[PDB]
Amino acid sequence: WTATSGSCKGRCFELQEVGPPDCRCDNLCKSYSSCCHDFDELCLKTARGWECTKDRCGEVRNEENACHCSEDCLSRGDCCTNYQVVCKGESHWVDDDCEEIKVPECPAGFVRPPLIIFSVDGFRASYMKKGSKVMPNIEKLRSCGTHAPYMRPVYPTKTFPNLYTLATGLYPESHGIVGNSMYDPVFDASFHLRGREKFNHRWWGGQPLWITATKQGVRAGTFFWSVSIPHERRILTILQWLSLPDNERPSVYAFYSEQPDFSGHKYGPFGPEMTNPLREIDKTVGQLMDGLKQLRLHRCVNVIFVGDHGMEDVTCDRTEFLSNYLTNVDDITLVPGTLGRIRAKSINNSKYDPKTIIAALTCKKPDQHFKPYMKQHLPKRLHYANNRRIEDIHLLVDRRWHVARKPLDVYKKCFFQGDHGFDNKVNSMQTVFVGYGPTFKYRTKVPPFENIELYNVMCDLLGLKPAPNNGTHGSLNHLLRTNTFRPTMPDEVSRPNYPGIMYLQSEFDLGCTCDDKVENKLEELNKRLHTKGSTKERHLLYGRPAVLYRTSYDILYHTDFESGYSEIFLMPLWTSYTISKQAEVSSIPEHLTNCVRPDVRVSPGFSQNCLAYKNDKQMSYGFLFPPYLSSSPEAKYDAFLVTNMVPMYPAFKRVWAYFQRVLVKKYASERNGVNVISGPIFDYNYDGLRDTEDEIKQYVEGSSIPVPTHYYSIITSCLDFTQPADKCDGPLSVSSFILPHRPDNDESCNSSEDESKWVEELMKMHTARVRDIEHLTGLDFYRKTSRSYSEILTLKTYLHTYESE
Ligand SMILES: *[C@@H]1O[C@H](CO)[C@@H](O[C@@H]2O[C@H](CO)[C@@H](O[C@@H]3O[C@H](CO[C@H]4O[C@H](CO)[C@@H](O)[C@H](O[C@H]5O[C@H](CO)[C@@H](O)[C@H](O)[C@@H]5O[C@H]5O[C@H](CO)[C@@H](O)[C@H](O)[C@@H]5O)[C@@H]4O)[C@@H](O)[C@H](O[C@H]4O[C@H](CO)[C@@H](O)[C@H](O)[C@@H]4O[C@H]4O[C@H](CO)[C@@H](O)[C@H](O)[C@@H]4O)[C@@H]3O)[C@H](O)[C@H]2NC(C)=O)[C@H](O)[C@H]1NC(C)=O
Ligand SMILES: O=C(CCc1cnn[nH]1)N1C[C@H]2CN(C(=O)c3cc(OCC4CCOCC4)nc(C4CC4)c3)C[C@@H]2C1
Ligand SMILES: [Ca+2]
Ligand SMILES: [Ca+2]
Ligand SMILES: [Cl-]
Ligand SMILES: [K+]
Ligand code: NA
Ligand SMILES: [Zn+2]
Repeated sequence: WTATSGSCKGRCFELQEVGPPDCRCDNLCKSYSSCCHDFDELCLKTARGWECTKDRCGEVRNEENACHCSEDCLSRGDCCTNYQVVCKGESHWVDDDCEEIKVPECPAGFVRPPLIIFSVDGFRASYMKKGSKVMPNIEKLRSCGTHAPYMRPVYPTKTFPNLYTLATGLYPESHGIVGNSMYDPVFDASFHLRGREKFNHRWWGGQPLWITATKQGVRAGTFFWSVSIPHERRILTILQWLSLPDNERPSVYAFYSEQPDFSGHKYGPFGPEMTNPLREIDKTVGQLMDGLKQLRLHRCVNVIFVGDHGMEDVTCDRTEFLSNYLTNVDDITLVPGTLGRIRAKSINNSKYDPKTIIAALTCKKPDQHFKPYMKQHLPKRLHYANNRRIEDIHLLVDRRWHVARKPLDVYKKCFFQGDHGFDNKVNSMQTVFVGYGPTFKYRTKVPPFENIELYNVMCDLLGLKPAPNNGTHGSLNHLLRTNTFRPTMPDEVSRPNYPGIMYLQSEFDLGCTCDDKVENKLEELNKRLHTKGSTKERHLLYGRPAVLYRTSYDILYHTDFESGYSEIFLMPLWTSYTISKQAEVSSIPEHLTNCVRPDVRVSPGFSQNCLAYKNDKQMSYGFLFPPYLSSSPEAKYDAFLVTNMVPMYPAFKRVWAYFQRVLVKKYASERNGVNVISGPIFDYNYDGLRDTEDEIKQYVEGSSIPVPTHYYSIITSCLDFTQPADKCDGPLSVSSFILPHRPDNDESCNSSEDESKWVEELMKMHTARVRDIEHLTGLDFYRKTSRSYSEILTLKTYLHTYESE
C-alpha cells in the first residue's frame, strides 16, 4: 500500500528514497506504482519540448516548461541543453576541436572529477565503425578519449547478468544474476524480467558501485530510471543534480539507454531501421555534453560510454526443439533461447535422469546447433557453474540459433530478427568501451578487455577501495592518465626443496620397468650440470612460478625441462620447457614404449607407481614434458621419469598426444619458439579455485594418486616474432588452455576421425587466461621478466579467442 496523497512539490527526483506507505518522488517510483499523485505534473514536464529556439531566448521563466531559456536558467541549473548555443552564440560540444585534458578543470567546490557512466543496451562493438557517420558525438568521445576496439561481456551475454557484472566486478556465478530468468531452489522463488520478484534484494549479491561509494562517503546519483521517463528528462535530471550544493551533490551518476537493443531485437543488428536509434543515442550524448559544457564541467567530468553486450541475427526458423530429441519432453523444465538450462519439472519424479537426457542430446543430428554439457564441463573461461541457480544441465547454443522445448512455444508464448546471450567469445556479442575525461588518456587505443575489469577502474576514478571482485586490479592501468593502482606481486608462501640424489634404484618397488640398462667422463660432467639446473635459464624464462599456498614441493631440473613436483599430489604442479623454431620432433623408440623410471631425487613414498595404473582399468598415464620433443636420445630418458607422469584417461591421451607431438612444434614454428608451462588442475567443486586434497573425488584405483579434472598449458613467446622466445627484449605474447580431463570425447562430435580434424578445435573452445589458471592452481606466473607489473597483469588477463576479424 502507498498513501499516494502526499506531494512531490520540491522533491522531484529526490535522492534518498522514502519507505512505504509514504509516497515516492525518486526516479524509480513509477516502477513500484508508488509516485505521489502529482509526480507527472511537477516532475515530468514536457511543455514546449527539449530545445531552446531564438524566440525563447531571455523569456520570462514559465515554470510549466520542460526546460528553460530565461536568463536565470544557468543559476537555476535547468536550461535546455542547447541554451548557450541558441541564445548566447556558443558552439555545440561536438563542433569544438579535441583539446587534451591534462588536468581536471572544475568549478570551485568540486572535491573530485565526477564520473558519469552512460550505458547502452545491445550496442554491438562494430557499431562504432559501421555507424560512425551518424554518431558524431560518440565518435568524438571515442577518438579524443581512450577506447578499446571492443569489450568482452560475461556469459550469458544477457542484460541483467552484464549490467550487474559492470556494477560489481563479479562473474554472474558469484553475483547471483546468472540469467535474465532464474529459479532459486533454496528460496523456492523465480526471478523474471517482468514483475516484482526481481526487486527483492536476496537475488543481488556482491557489492555494487553505488553501495561501495556510499559506504565510503562518496554520494551516488540513483542509477536506475523507470522506462517511461524519457531520455531527455534523464539527462536534465543529471545536469540538475550536478548543480546541487557541494554537500548534497553526487559524485557518480548513471544513465541507461534501452536502445539500440530494443530495435535490434525487432530488426536485427544491421537492419536498415537501426540507423535512427543510433542517431538518437548520439543526440542524447550531444545533449549531455552540451549540458556539461554550459555548466563548465566538460573538462572536469570523466564519462564512460559502455555497452552490456552486442546483438546477432536470430530468426524463429532457426530454432532447435528438444521434442525432436527427447521422448519424455514433459518431464523437463527448459529455460530457452540463446542458451538452454534444463531441470526436472517435478522434484517428486524419481525417473528423471540427467545422464540419459544428456546422452539423447549428444551428437544426434549431423548439423545439430547446440551442445549439451553438465555445467562443470563447460569451458572454464565462462566461469558458469558455481551457483545453485545454474541448472546442472546446460546447452551451449550456436550463434544465430535458438533452442526451445516444443514448437508450440515459438508461436503460443516470426517476430524478432536479433537476439543475444551466446558464448561471450562470439564476435557479434562483443560490445563497446570509451572513457573520456581528465583521468583517462588522450587519443589512446587500448587492447580489448573484459567487462569484469571495469568496477575496479570506476572505483579508481572515484578514489574508492573496491570490494573483493574478479577483476585483476592494475590490469587496466594503461587506460588512465592518473589514479593508477600500483599493486605489489603476491608473496610466495611455500619455498621449494632442491633434492639431490638420495635413493638407490632398488629402494623403489613401483612395479615400473624401463629398458634403460646401457653404459664416459666427457658426458658425466654434463648430466650432473643439467640435474643442477645448468639449462634452467633456457627452459624457465620468466622465473619459477610462486606457490601461494602452504605445501611441500621440490624443484627438479633436467636437460630439457624444469618442474615443481608436489609431494602431496605426487605429480608436478607445473612443468616448464622451451621449444625453439629449430627443434625437431622424434618418436618414442619401440623399446621405451612402456618405460617408467624411478626418480632417485624423490622418495618411493612420494612417488606414483605403475601397478596402480595397471590395476586401474579406466585410467592410463601421460607425461607433462613430451618425450617427442627431447633434445637427444639420451635426454629422452628424463621424460620417462615417474616424476613427469600424470594420470590420463585413454580418451584424453588422444588429445594430449596430438597437442604434444604435433601442436607444440607447430606453435614454435609459427611463433619463433615457445615456452610451455603445463600442469594438472583439480576443481572438483567447480568453484574456479584450486582444490585442497580433501576435495578430490577420484584417485587412480587403489592409490593416493589424485585425478586432475583438467590439464593446462601456458604458451608464451615474443610479441615481436622476429625475436626467438628465449631472447625476447620486449613485450610477450601468450595463449593458454584449460582442457577438461574427460574419459570420453563425447564433446567432440567428430572424434572418431583423425585428431587433425577435431583436437585443435577442442583446444580453441577451452582457451583460457593465465589468470584463470592462477585461480585454479594457486600459482603466480611471470615473476621475473623485464616488463612492468601492470603490463604483466594485462598479459595475465589476455584471452586468445580464435574469432576471425
Ligand atoms: C570472484 O570474486 C569473488 C569475490 O571475491 C570470489 O568469491 C568469494 O570467494 C570466497 C571463497 O570461496 C568466499 O569466501 C567465503 O565466504 C563465506 C561468507 O560468505 C558470505 O559473506 C560474504 C561477505 O559479505 C558475501 O559476499 C557472500 O555472498 C555470497 O552468498 C550470498 C548468499 O548467501 C549471495 O547473495 C552472493 O551472491 C554470494 O554467493 C556466491 O558465493 C557463495 C560462497 O560464499 C557461493 O555458495 C554462491 O554459489 C555464489 O557463488 C556470503 O553472504 C564464508 O562463510 C566462507 O568460509 C567457509 O568456507 C571456508 C572454506 O570452504 C572455511 O574455511 C570456513 O570454515 C567456512 O566453512 C563453513 O561453512 C561451509 C559452507 O556451509 C561448511 O561446509 C563448513 O563445514 C564450515 O561450517 C568463505 O570464506 C566469498 O564469500 C566469495 N564472495 C562472493 C561475493 O561470491 C570468487 O571466488 C571469485 N572467483 C574466481 C574464479 O576467482
Ligand atoms: O526491459 C528491460 C529488459 C529488456 C531486454 C533487453 N534484452 N532482452 N530483454 N529492462 C532492463 C532494465 C535495466 N534497467 C536499468 O535501469 C538498469 C541499469 C543498470 O545499470 C548498472 C550500471 C551499468 C553501467 O556500469 C555501472 C552499472 N543496472 C541495472 C541492474 C543491474 C542492477 C538495471 C532498465 C531496464 C528495463
Ligand atoms: Ca541488454
Ligand atoms: Ca575448487
Ligand atoms: Cl536467461
Ligand atoms: K590402466
Ligand atoms: Na565424440
Ligand atoms: Zn536484448
